[PDB]
Amino acid sequence: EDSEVEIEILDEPEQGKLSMSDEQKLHEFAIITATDEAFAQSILQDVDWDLKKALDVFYGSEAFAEARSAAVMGVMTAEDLKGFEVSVMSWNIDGLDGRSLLTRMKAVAHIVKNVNPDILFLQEVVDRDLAPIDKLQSLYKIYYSNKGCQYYTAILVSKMFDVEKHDVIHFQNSGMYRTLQILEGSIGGLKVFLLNTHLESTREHRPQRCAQFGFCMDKVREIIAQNPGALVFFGGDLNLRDEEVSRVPDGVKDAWEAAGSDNKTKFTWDTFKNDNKQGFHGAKMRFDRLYWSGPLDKVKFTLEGRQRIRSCLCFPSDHWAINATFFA
Amino acid sequence: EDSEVEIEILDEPEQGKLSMSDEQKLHEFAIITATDEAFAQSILQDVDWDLKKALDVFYGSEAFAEARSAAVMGVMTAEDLKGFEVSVMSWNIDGLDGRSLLTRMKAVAHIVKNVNPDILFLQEVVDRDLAPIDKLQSLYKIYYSNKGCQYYTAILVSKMFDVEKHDVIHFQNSGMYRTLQILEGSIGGLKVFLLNTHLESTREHRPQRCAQFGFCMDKVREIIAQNPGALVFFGGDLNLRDEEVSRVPDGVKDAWEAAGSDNKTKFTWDTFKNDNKQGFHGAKMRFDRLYWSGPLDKVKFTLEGRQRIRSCLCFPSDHWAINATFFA
Repeated sequence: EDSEVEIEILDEPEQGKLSMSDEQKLHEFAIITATDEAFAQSILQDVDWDLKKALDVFYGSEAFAEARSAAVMGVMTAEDLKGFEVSVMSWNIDGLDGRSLLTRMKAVAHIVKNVNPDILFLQEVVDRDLAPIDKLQSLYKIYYSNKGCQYYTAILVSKMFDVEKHDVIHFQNSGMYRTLQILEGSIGGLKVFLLNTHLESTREHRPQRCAQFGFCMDKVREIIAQNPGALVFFGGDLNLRDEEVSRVPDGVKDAWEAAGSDNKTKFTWDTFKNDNKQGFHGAKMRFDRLYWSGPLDKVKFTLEGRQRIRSCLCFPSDHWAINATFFA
Repeated sequence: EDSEVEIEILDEPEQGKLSMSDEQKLHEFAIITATDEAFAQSILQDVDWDLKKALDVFYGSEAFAEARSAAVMGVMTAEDLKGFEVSVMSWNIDGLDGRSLLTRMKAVAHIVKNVNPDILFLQEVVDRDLAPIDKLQSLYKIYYSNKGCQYYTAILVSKMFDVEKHDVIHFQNSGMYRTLQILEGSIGGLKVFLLNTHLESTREHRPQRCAQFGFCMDKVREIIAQNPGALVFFGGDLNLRDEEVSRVPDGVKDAWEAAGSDNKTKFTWDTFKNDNKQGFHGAKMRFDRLYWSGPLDKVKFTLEGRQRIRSCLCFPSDHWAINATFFA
């Protein structure tokens, strides 16, 4: 009635066709799609030889975009990125500890200068005795998440890093002024996003922390979806226990894990080894972490700030710093 | 051995807990997530009360981003877009038909001026007798896909439309010079993408056409993923039979379908009604189509160019023009 009516081809066989074997199906798929039987094999051995499905998969499924491109057609760029490295360092410097704060901050600046990372995340930065950190502005552009607060986070980037924008999202479920600090910029023609945070502290605050984390991973997903080819770095002091870590988006990896999960570099807050804080029993955690996405696939991972300061016999922080170098 | 060691809370109950009923599970989920039992209900009645799963879903699943945002936090913009309308017209003007080409083109320009669309897609534009179409530059910015070819497509936009870029992708599987024409720009503060194409003609070329279509839908998916809040319009003469249409991405809708699937406006190439071409038997198809994505959810859909020209007794084209108005 209101169905479409097909054009007549006068010299065409006057009857269409209408079950099938397997090779029959491979040939059929090959003819319909104008692809080969070898490629037909692939799809046909994944949906239990459901041909009618396999067509819909080839044309409509998101997995086969590549194939479709190849069928129709026959930013960086591997060879530019080979020979490129970028280092990211993250450190909770425990500014809330007033004991030897100045000496410790000087130690921090010294260590940063020695390690010389391109990108640095700091947590627990306080206004008091901040001078030696501010002195780093000769090497870095410094961005504070929330100056005027008891404590806050910071992102320091090499001067080659062009900064497009600086955003701070205040977690409303946080009773500790915690934020997500986002720096958007670039290194040469490579777009880079930096996400620094200090998730809610202590085991009890698991519900707040786990909510913040998945929320941060949502933001990461958006950035990746909207900026293909971009380098995305997210992390800091996440205060995570291993069973708290929820599903991370595809293409996102933990730096310490991708470096080979070395036990020697696992724990970033170790009461057995760092005596800045003392309990009756030792405690140790991988609180500080770094995730990334982008066109760099290899990573080297070390800990820093592990040497006792000599003038005051303590460590720069109760945290070890994490240092990851990404390359291709 | 190399497991994390948890901090001791001295005044904490010295034994964790360890099966469950349903209300027990709702309460448990509520306490762990710091959410309510009413919300717990939702997730818990979707994974057959699989609590351990439901946690992973709440924190890690992409569906619950909203919830997570609400848990952590507590561009256009509805009220700006109410009162906003945009019209898109698509017409295969059959420039390859030399019969009364000039008179027909004048009719085309006249009809375009009468309908006055903000955006116009043209297919089968030829160099010969192009003058009255070029005259439209007083009202429109005109972009030709492939001038210097036997025939090509065009996109005409209102002068309020700011054009950021113009791309033409040549289909390599095409023996008919077919392309995907992409115009990226904006109307005020609203980003707009326009995708115009003339997919491979005739039923036989189904494999080429169906490949081109899914490929075009891949490009649409990318644009949507990378530009949230943007208006995306894709279509033209797609030469589609109904059973050829593969899965369209979420958020993409057929304009004629969203307008209510009116039989009165269904067929755009009707040999029973348009005698510019004559066969022994009539034929009719919905060859010409328009899909869209974006913050406009309502659409009105009409056909144009349905009146016989009086000086030469033919229609401007063997195609009817499609005209869709999008609003909120």
